[PDB]
Amino acid sequence: MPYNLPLPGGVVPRMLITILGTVKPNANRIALDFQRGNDVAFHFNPRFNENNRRVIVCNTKLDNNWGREERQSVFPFESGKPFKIQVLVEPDHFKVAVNDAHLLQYNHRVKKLNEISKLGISGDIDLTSASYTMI
Ligand SMILES: CC(=O)N[C@H]1[C@@H](O[C@H](C)[C@H](N)C(=O)O)O[C@H](CO)[C@H](O)[C@@H]1O[C@@H]1O[C@H](CO)[C@H](O)[C@H](O)[C@H]1O
Repeated sequence: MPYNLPLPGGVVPRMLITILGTVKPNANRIALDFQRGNDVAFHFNPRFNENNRRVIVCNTKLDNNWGREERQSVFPFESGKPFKIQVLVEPDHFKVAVNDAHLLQYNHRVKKLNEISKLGISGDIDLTSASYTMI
């Protein structure tokens, strides 16, 4: 998949990003990439088949190098099924919920949240909407 949600002003606490769509049939991967220039502040990557195991891989890329992965086995996504991803920005971490249920937390590694200018949305999904607001 290919699509970029511009975040004018960058990421900031109290910001809530909502992603609505439907996972494609025979899906293999999904990915949300919060970017800061060439760096990837927060990579959210559900993998549907890694050695016959489903897993959500989260990481950060700094100076073209991926860091220590943070893996989550709770996997709420289903091929062909609609989904909702919510990312709430906190001063210390990104809080992710899927289908209204808390899923995981990713501590900030990239500290200048204001430089996080956009969110790339890709993978095997049919995007309905990608938006944000404060709460
Ligand atoms: C293709 C692939 O999924 N590679 C993953 C694998 O990389 C090892 C070192 C090797 N290149 C291989 O698999 O043949 O394992 C590493 C973790 O040890 C990683 O999952 C590789 O996938 C990459 O993961 C990062 C996030 O950590 C990004 O999602 C990259 O897009 C992805 O290729």
